[PDB]
Amino acid sequence: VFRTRFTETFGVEHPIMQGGMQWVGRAEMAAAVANAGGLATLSALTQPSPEALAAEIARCRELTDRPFGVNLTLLPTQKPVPYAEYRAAIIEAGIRVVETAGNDPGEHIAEFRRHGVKVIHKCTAVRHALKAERLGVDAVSIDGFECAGHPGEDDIPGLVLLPAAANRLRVPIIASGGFADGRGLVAALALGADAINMGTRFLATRECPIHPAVKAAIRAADERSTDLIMRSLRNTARVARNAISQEVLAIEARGGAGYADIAALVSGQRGRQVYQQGDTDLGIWSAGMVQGLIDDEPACAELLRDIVEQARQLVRQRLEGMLA
Ligand SMILES: Cc1cc2nc3c(=O)[nH]c(=O)nc-3n(C[C@H](O)[C@H](O)[C@H](O)COP(=O)(O)O)c2cc1C
Repeated sequence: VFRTRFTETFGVEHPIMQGGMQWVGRAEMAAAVANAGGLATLSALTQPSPEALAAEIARCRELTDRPFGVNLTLLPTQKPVPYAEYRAAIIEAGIRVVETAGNDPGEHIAEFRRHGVKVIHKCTAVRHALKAERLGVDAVSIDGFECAGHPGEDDIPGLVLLPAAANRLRVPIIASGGFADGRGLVAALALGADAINMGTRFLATRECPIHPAVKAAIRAADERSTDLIMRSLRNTARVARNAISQEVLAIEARGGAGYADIAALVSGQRGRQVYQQGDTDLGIWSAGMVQGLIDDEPACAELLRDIVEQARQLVRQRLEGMLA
C-alpha cells in the first residue's frame, strides 16, 4: 500500500517494523510479523547462548519463508556477554538485517557492515542518530519519550524529536515509541520518518507468545498506566505500572538508592515470568503508554493490513477532503 525509503531499503511490503523485545521476541513473534509483511526481529539476548540463537533462527525459518532480522541489545551490565560470538552466529546464519541498540555499538556495526549485513540502530537523540549515521548504519530508529523500554534522559517526545532528527539526518528514519495504528503511521511519515517501529502493539496480537492475561492487561490499561523506573540512576526505563515498579519508585524516592537496592525487584529472571505465568505483578515488564490506544487482539496479518489501509484512507479521505 505504501512505498517508502524503508520498504525499498529493507525489501519488505509494509513500512512497519517489530523491533527488539526481550523474552517476547521469539520465533512465533518474528515469523508472524514477517509473514504479515513487516520487518521482524528475533531477540538475540533472549536466547541464553550463541548456539541457542542459531537454533531459534532455524526454528523461525520453519514458520516463515520470508527474511527477518535480529535485534542485538548492548546490555550495560558488568556480567560478561559473548557479544562477538552472538554476532558471529547472526552472520553465519545468513541474517541480512540487524537492529542494534545500546551504548557503543560501533564495534558491532563495523563487523556487520564488513559482511554485508545492513544495520538499523535505535537511538534516543539526534546527536546519537548522527554518530550512528557517521558510522555507516543503513537507517536509524528514533525512539521518543513515549516508548516502552529505554527512552534516554532527554525526555523529548516523537512530535518534536522526529522532525528535529529529519532536519539533520540523511539515511532513512524509523519512528519508534507511541505508535499503534494508521493515524500514528501518517503522523510519523509527515514528520519526516519513512516507517514506524512498534513493541507494545505487537504484545497485543494473537501470535505473540505470551500469557493471555498479559494481553488482557494491555487492553485494559490506559495511557497513564506506565512508570519510569531508575530515573535516579540515569537508567530510565518505561514499564507497565504494577506493584513492583511502584515499589522501585518508593525506594528511589527515599534517596541514596543504588542499583543493588533494586536488582532483585527489576530482575530479568523475575520479569520474564510475567509473560510466561501471566502474573503481572511477579516483576518488571515493558509496556508503553500507547497501550491506552490498544483494546483488541488481531492476528498480525490483519493488523498490518488495517494499519496501512487506515493510513491510506486518512490521506485520501480525511486530509484530501480538507483540501477540497
Ligand atoms: C516486552 C518488551 C520488550 C522490549 N525489549 C527490548 C530489548 O531487548 N531491546 C531494545 O532495544 N528494545 C526493546 N523494547 C523496545 C521496543 O523495541 C520498541 O523500541 C518500543 O516498544 C517502542 O515503543 P512502543 O511500545 O510504544 O511501540 C521492548 C519493548 C517491549 C514492549
